[PDB]
Amino acid sequence: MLRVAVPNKGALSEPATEILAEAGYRRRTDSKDLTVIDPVNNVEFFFLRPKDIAIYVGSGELDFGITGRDLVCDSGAQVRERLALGFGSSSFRYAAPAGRNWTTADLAGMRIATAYPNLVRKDLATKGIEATVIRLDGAVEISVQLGVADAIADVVGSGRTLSQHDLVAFGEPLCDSEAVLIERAGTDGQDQTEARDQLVARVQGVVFGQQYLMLDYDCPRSALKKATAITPGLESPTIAPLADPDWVAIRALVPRRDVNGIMDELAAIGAKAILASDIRFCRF
Amino acid sequence: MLRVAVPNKGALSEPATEILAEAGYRRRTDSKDLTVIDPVNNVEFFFLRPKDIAIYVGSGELDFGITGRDLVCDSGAQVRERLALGFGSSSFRYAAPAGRNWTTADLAGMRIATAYPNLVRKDLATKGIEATVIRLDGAVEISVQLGVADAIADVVGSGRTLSQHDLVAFGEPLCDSEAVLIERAGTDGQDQTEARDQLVARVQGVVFGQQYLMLDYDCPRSALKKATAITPGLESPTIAPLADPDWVAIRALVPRRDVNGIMDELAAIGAKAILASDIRFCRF
Amino acid sequence: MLRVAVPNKGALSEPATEILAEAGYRRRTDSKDLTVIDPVNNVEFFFLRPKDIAIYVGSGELDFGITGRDLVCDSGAQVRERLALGFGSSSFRYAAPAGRNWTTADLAGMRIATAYPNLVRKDLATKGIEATVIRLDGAVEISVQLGVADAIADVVGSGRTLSQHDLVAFGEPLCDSEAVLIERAGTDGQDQTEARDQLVARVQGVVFGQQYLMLDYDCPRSALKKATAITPGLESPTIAPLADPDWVAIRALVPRRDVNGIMDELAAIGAKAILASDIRFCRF
Amino acid sequence: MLRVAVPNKGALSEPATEILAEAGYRRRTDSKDLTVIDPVNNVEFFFLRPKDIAIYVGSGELDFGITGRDLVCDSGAQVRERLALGFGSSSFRYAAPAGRNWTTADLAGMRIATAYPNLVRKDLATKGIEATVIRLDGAVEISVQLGVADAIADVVGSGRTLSQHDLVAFGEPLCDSEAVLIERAGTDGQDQTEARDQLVARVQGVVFGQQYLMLDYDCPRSALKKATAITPGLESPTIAPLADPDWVAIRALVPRRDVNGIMDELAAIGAKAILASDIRFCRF
Amino acid sequence: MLRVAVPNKGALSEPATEILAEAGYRRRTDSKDLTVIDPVNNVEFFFLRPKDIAIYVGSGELDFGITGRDLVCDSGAQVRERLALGFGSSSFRYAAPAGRNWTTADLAGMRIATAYPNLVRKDLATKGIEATVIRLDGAVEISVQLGVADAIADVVGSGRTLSQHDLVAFGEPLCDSEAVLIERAGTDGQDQTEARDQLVARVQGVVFGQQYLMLDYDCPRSALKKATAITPGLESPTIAPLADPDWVAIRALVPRRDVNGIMDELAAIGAKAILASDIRFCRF
Amino acid sequence: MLRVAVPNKGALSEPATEILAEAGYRRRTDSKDLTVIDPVNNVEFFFLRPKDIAIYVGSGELDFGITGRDLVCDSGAQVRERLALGFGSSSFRYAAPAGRNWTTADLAGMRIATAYPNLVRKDLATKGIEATVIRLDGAVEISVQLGVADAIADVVGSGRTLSQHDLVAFGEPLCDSEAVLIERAGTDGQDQTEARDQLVARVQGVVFGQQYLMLDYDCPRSALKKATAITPGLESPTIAPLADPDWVAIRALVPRRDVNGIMDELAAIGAKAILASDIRFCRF
Ligand SMILES: N[C@@H](Cc1cccs1)C(=O)O
Ligand SMILES: N[C@@H](Cc1cccs1)C(=O)O
Ligand SMILES: N[C@@H](Cc1cccs1)C(=O)O
Ligand SMILES: N[C@@H](Cc1cccs1)C(=O)O
Ligand SMILES: N[C@@H](Cc1cccs1)C(=O)O
Ligand SMILES: N[C@@H](Cc1cccs1)C(=O)O
Repeated sequence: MLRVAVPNKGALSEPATEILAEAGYRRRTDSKDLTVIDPVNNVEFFFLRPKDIAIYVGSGELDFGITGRDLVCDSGAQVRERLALGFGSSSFRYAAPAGRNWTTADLAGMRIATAYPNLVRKDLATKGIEATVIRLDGAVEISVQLGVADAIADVVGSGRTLSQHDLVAFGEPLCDSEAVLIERAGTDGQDQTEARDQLVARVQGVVFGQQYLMLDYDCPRSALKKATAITPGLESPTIAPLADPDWVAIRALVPRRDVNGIMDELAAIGAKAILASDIRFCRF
Repeated sequence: MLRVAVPNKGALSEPATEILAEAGYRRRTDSKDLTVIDPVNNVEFFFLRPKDIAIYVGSGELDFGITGRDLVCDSGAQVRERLALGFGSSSFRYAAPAGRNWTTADLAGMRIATAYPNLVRKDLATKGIEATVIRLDGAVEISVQLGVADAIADVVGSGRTLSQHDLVAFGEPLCDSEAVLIERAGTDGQDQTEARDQLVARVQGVVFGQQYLMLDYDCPRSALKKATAITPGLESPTIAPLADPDWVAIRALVPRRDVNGIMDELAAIGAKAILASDIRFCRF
Repeated sequence: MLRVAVPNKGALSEPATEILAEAGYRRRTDSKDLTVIDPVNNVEFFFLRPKDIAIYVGSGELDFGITGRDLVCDSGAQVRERLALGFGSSSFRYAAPAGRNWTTADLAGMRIATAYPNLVRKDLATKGIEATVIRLDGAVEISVQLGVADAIADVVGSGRTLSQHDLVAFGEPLCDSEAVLIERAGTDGQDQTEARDQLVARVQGVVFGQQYLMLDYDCPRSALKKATAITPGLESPTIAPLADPDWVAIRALVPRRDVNGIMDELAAIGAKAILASDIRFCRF
Repeated sequence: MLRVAVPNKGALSEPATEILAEAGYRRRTDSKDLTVIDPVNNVEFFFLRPKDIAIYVGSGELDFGITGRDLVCDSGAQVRERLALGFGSSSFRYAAPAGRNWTTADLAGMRIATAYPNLVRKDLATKGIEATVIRLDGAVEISVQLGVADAIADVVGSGRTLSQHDLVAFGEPLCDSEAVLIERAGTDGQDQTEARDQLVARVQGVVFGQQYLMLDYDCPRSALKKATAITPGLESPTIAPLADPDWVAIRALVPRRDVNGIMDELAAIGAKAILASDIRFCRF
Repeated sequence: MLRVAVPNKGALSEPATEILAEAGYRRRTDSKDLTVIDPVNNVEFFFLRPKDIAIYVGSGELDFGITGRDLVCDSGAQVRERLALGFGSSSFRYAAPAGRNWTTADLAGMRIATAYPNLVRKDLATKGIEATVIRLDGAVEISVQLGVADAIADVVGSGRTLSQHDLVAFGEPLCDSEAVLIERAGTDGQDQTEARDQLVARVQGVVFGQQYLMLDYDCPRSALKKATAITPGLESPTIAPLADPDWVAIRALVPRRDVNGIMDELAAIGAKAILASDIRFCRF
Repeated sequence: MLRVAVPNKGALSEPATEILAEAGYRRRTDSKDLTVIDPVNNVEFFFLRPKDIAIYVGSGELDFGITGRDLVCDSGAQVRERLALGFGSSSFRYAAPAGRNWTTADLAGMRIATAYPNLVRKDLATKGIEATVIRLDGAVEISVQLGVADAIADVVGSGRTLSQHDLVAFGEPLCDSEAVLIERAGTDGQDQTEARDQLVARVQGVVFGQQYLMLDYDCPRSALKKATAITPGLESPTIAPLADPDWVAIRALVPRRDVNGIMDELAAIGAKAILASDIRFCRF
């Protein structure tokens, strides 16, 4: 029996449930209750505060959790990062009032406000800089105008929040906010390592599969050799006859980021009825 | 022209609309209005109180409805149950205050509170027990603490509601709450039996299809005979060549409940890029 | 870099975002913010008032927009209508109090209230009729009871709003409300015509694809010739062997509106496990 | 320690809590939890389904409840109606399809649908009429169009629901829906009758007080005798000097329904700065 | 029977209903339905689109309405403004991109976007300036960035919307947005002028009363002459004895804007227990 | 110009705004924006995270804030507590799994989870106990079941959260959660101490006033001496004649907690029409 922590609120909550459903796990009946038991797969899901999930995996009885990479950095927990999940990512920056030409060495001896004080203290220490790091609960950008800090450190999305408070980012970026699957650092026994590997393999099937689309298209046999070079697939394109003996249908996986270039090439050699559909799971 | 009753509220409402959409019927424009007309399919949908749907089908002009099995038991209506739909299911139990070792024969001469008094009276009568059944509108669990009843009878989900009021279930379970497609018990004419059968066949396509996934995978020709035995499909696996002449692609339906065992077997004999995707409709 | 206007509210807003996602464009992170930048595809999306989108495309810097056809008629903007999108459609009618036998020539010299005064004035002028057209902001049906107009002109959905105010429609219908992709009437340069055509082709892939389903079914080789005539596909049916040498699997696109007739024919000649699945994109 | 049932939902819920607050009882912290304990006043409040409150008072351990008069009629409970509360009132009528000249004797042998079957059966029996009364859970007006009943019986607010389904009311009105304070029919002991009377007196202070306004106005001593006859107050007007020796200020309770006529009379005899303010509690 | 138009949505809707309730009119049962009938006071209330209310009063059958002053300016309706209501007020300004030193004469021949085109055209014409005024449905501030206009004209609240789009206001302010009670310009008959005056007098009682507070305080008789000069009241302070013969209690209306200065003066001469309470109605 | 921090969310937010409105300060226009400027009173209000308000007052530029007493204890800020506000109060307890007879000395060397780690560490240190205090973001009660802690420390409301997780409180209570007005520990200048004192006096007027009701009643002159002893008021009862020379009206403040006992005594000596009304402000 495995126990998995899922964010119960915020930007990571819906895509975390979506990726667990695509891996075949029982979805949450309604947002009211806070555990979901999966008797088929032998897993229990707990819906917890996002900033706490790393502590529950690192110090508690949870085998796995989904949370942001910056929250793992800030927590001090000793856990394994098994997979980057492909959502929630955003840079983490220092920032200070615009029009002042701020640089990293200006931070020495200043007051820096953040919701991630352990992350920031470790970053400054590696760069050999000492400063006063002030813990806040959230929404730190207003703290400069209000006189609590000289500068801030926060997740920056597209700069809306920095711009709306006349702040500009500077310095090297810190630990980012991409969603990750984390695992407790342990060994336990043999009959537990197997059950753990099964979950990682299933989540990995979604993480990998979601990078591709299936192309299906009708192709003249005369353009077949060209078509095969344009869509070589993960192993090799599938080729099946049509009723019309001068034609075939071809099936091949293609990366989502390549799809529009690929289709233009196929049209130019005679391909017709080019279909593209989402992949939600693929065990390579 | 057919008339179909759909629950307008509660746990059955969204999955009932979802199953009707997957059968190809026009979905509700917005939750405000309470009828949807489908000119293409020649069907009108009425969104009604769930506890009333069995009476509208049994005594009214509706040909079909979707409702819970326990609500059909409680209604006294004479209707046909054509399909179990695969959602909404939960046990229906007697319960009484914890720590008292309650048994079914303890009910004789007691006061029993329930929102389903006809269901409970028929159940007691079959077991040869007489008691005072008190009709309540809902949320019956608090009625013991408040002195209206000695015991209750209700849908139990996972026991959250029983536990939160210090109640424990006992006795044989009663008529459960699984969602069902019900039909009016009739004959009408010939030109009406045909239109009725068409709807049942389409809903059945969803009920059956939703139990499977399509597996698509690349396989070495040397492991082909093993692969065929692992995924025999509904009739027989589809086999198509790849461009690489030492390989094929195989397509076969597999039950959702078997999928993870199946994939492990395929990987161990050489299969690569194992894809799995939802089936939403299949006419066997 | 292209700029595209999307309705931010109302009946057109969700299906407009859905069609842009199926064409492969980055979906809106949350309904709070009002621009979404797509660095991959090199497009910026602006979420604007629906009644204003035609003016932003016609007079502003936007290359494209999605809006209702009646709003383009009312705006006076000079834009190209490139695609009808297949949603949001509804008739646009004159209406007047029930039980009075109203005809178009009764409008001469009357007061007509509408939220689309330019559309109505142009319609009357073409028919050679003069009247006083009163601009209102919305919900015009109550304006007769309240004495501001003798008749109205409005989008009629199914007549709920007309019926609920005792109004009946008359006369030839006006410019309807179907959703359309509009483009700025221009030429600009060469490197801009190409980027524009790419977007139209991708949206067209969704508009075309969404009219079909993929049928997949197992078929005896003895019924193969009949099967090919029943599902001829967009080019020609795909045919692949099963493991069982007396059988094949057939794949063919079929129009959604034909699907249930088609499947009945296939069952009657021996076809088994008839699958149907949505198409979300097809470049013909 | 007293126990009081308050509707947890619907049209009676907010004004019931408002009247209990004005009587000085602790208000509900938030709509989530379902009991509120008042240690000061020694009362516990339970927030229950409105249709069940009469059964909890009549058969359970609750001393008091607030509910509709029609729900008491339908419940069959033996409880005392102590106060009419002055809100929630509406007529209860039979109704049948418009344009048919329906009368009470037309009900004999017909099918009548209602959410209050015990109320309706008792009403028919008193009039010497037999019919088939069909219990429905709610929203009964659509049941005629759908073929379950020939006529209905329901609370009619202003006829919106009857009109929107082409129904017209007929016959003598039944038990109405005015909110009432009900009490368990009992005697218990001496130390319980006292605590019960205290609550009734406090609620009665609100019910009585809310029928009046306090008038405060400056008046010339020459118009004093006229003023006293216009506002005689509950006992006699209060009269106090102003600094200016030719003037006084007068205070008197006046019924809300009389206030505007009263003020016009006072202005016409010289009164100035006529103030009116709500009364929320008055023990006569 | 009078008919009154109330905004059904937006910033004016709640304070408009609040002022009508304090004048003693029946409040809206729930936001669903769109008329409220007051049989006691013989008035019917219609809840309409705010931008349309001036047209319903000016051209329709409504006797009164509550709307913004700028909406009356933009409508072209001929109505009487009877009372300024004391809420909703905000300036109406031209604005253009920051850092450009814009002045009113820069508008000549430019494109100006606004939701109030008739208001703006009349303002420009009075100043002897010609320009192209572009009607938009709302949210006009983004129209400069998007290339539809050179400048805008809009209600400015505190400049949040101008600042968030890098716009700065210039020129003389236009017709503002303060809420007003408007009346149809007419004469009708005698028995209608009376009913109209009654409503204006009652609303005026709230508009006037809401500018004051009632002060009630205990005062030594030795400081009485000073106290009378500090709070002279609307006519003259009320003076009543306390039980203690060296003391009195004084009651006087004071303007809300003066209250804190007044109380400081009273404390310094010996006044104790200084009470202040809201006035909701006063007929002077 | 003063700056005041108000909680923007949670249980303290609405009563904090209510108490500031009753002191005469401008209320927040809508929950969207996060500052409100009061030009009349010369105060700016900032709506901030509750757990941060003590840091903004202690280290920032804010003169005042409203927050919980436990949050001041946990923050380490050096601020003055000027007033207890009379809402939000609740005990703060240690707790551990039920049925184990837990005592304070059992905490030594254990793991204790809390959202208020500084408060808990200082409490343990004063009692001479060492333990491992684990910071969590919220909802700490589940942390025992999940293996992160042996015991917890949290605000307990009525024990719902402890009971729902099978925890029981033990030991002496810690710093509680009552709402307080806090002030920055400073001196600044002379012209700033005055403006600060004015705000404290106005909030104190609400805190004091809200503990009383005004009684107004008609009394026979023969029962006057008894009446004066029953309601002596804050200074002495107000006495005014009625028109009827055998009667007077009496006005006196009485504590809310005494009111029902007082009224019973007044009725028994002949008092009639006993009115009671809320006090929202009183400067003693
Ligand atoms: N044969 C193609 C498509 C696939 C069929 C089955 C799995 S992948 C490929 O390898 O990409
Ligand atoms: N031939 C495979 C897969 C299918 C293709 C078409 C329908 S089912 C089977 O029977 O399971
Ligand atoms: N060959 C079939 C099905 C398709 C396969 C690939 C594209 S369309 C057809 O043309 O309809
Ligand atoms: N004396 C007046 C007003 C009141 C003063 C106190 C109670 S009622 C009356 O009897 O109406
Ligand atoms: N006599 C005082 C207070 C009032 C008593 C009644 C009306 S106004 C004044 O004129 O202000
Ligand atoms: N004179 C009474 C009532 C009051 C009148 C004015 C202030 S307090 C008292 O001191 O309680």
